[PDB]
This record gives sequence, C-alpha cells and structure tokens, in this order.
Amino acid sequence: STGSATTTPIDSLDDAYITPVQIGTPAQTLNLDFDTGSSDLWVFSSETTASEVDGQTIYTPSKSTTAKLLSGATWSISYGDGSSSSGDVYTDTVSVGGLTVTGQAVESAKKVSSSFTEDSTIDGLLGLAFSTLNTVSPTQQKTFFDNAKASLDSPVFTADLGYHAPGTYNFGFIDTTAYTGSITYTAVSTKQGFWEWTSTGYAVGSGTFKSTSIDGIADTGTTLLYLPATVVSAYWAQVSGAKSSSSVGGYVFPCSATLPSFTFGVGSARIVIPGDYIDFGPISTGSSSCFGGIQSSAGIGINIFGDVALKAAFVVFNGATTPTLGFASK
Repeated sequence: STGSATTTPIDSLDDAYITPVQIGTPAQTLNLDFDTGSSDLWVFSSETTASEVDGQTIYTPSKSTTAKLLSGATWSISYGDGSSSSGDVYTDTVSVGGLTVTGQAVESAKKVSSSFTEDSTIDGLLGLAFSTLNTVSPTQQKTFFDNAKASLDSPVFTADLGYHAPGTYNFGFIDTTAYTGSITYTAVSTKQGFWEWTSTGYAVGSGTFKSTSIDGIADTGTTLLYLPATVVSAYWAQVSGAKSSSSVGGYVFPCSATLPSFTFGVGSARIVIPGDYIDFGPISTGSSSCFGGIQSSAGIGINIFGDVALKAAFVVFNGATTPTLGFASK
C-alpha cells in the first residue's frame, strides 16, 4: 500500500504545516501537524476542557463505530516551546492520503496548554519519530508509520514541504518526479528516539563551505533551523544590522535586508536554503525589525533541522531495519 496527502502552511510565515487525517467511522477529518520530532498522535476531542477549545475541529469517539477506549491508558507530553497536552486513549481507524491503519492509538486530549488553544488551525499532532518516544502509559503505543510499515510497498515516508505553498507527505514510495538530481542518504542514530543525523558542514551565501560535523534532528514539527552559536553568528554577521536580542529571544534583522542563503551538507551533497526562507517577518505587527529563521541551539541541547531547512529539500525518512535519511534538492 501507499498514501499521499497534501500538507499546507497554517499561515503566511510557514509557522507550521497541517495535513488532513481521517479518524473513525464514519470518517472525522482533522487537520494535524505531522511531527517527525515526536511520537504521539493526539487530537482535540469531545473530552477536551471546553474553555481550552477555540475553533479547532474535534474528534468525538462516541460517534465512531470503530472507536474503542484503550482501558487504563493515559498520555502526557511536552514540546520544545513549553507547550503541553494530556488525556486518555482510544484505538480507531486512521487514514492518511488513502493509507489506512486499523487499531491506531488516537490520544484524546483532556487538557491542552494555551499555545494549542490559541492556534485554531491545528487540531492535533501526528508523531513520526520512533515509537520509543511515545508517551502512552502503562502500555506504550506505536506511531502511524510504525503500524503502517509492514503494509507499505517500501518502509519509507517522505516530506516535501513548500515555501509559502502546499507540499506533500508520501507513505510507502519515493516520487522520483518530486526532486532534482539524486537523493543522498546519510546514517541515522535512533538512540534518542529521533531521526538524528550528522550534517557535514555549512556555507553562508556564496562563501566557502566549512567542513564540520553538526549532529542534529530532522524535525518537521519545529519551525526554524537551530544550529550551534558559532554557525549562527557567522550567518548573521553577513546581514547588516542583525543582532541577537535577549528581549525578543533570538536574532533579529532589519526588515529592509536581503538575506543570504545558507547551505548545509549531507555527505558530499549540498542543500541550499534561499535567503527568503530565513525571513520570519516583523517581530510584532508594524515593526521594521524581523525575526530570523536561523537561531542558536545553545541551551536547547540539540541542533534541530526544522522546517526552514527541510522545506529546501525532498526528504526521505527510511524506516528500514537500519533507518537512514535521504535529502535531495528540488
């Protein structure tokens, strides 16, 4: 089997991407944030504290003839921005782009933090990291990909995120028309539960490439690119007026600037992030100070190849017995 679904930016800045997901019988379609940095599929639901729902579409398990309470199971998760959610668990039928999994754990939110409430466009998350990170207790549950894997034509999914435009998540096949040149594959460590890999270096604009190992995660659920302070300083030093602002919480730059590109290495290959991808717009409405899309990972504890980087590539998440990651230009 295979599946193919369009993923769409939630706003004009590509702050996140949503993908329609069918849950239950009859289908209830929710728009979920596909997140290769976590491993829980959770949804706003009829059980979510009413004051914490503001415009989201909810899953109502009592209206699904295939929903079954997973007795005794609870979940609770925190995210990189300090947002969180928790609740109980059902199993139900879940389909993404024509690909169906029966008995998928669907984690129903009883509580969500302010950040989720305030974002009316995201009805929940669909985790695509390794199932070892799944938070369901006392019996850990498998991700949608993990459940689908054996049925897929090939044990892979691909992320093709757009810049200010829709893109695609495919399951079970590699669309050879979706990228240019060849796909370069690179080793993955699953020891921390993430799609963790090592970039071979970077360049700023038309500058020379610096060969240096940068360990980080391929994370569709993170908006920006978080890299070591040395790398980030080198980038922003090429933008007149750019500075790190503690009050704003990162590098900012004059909105009148033309940003240089940023290149990252994948083995001997190179992915070029155009400068425009690094502009996240005014820090507040009407400001002429703009937020940068490359930020320091210092004090995160890990480097994160988020949407800013991933949207410059066609990315293969290869879930073979020994997982790997593939990157192609597009």
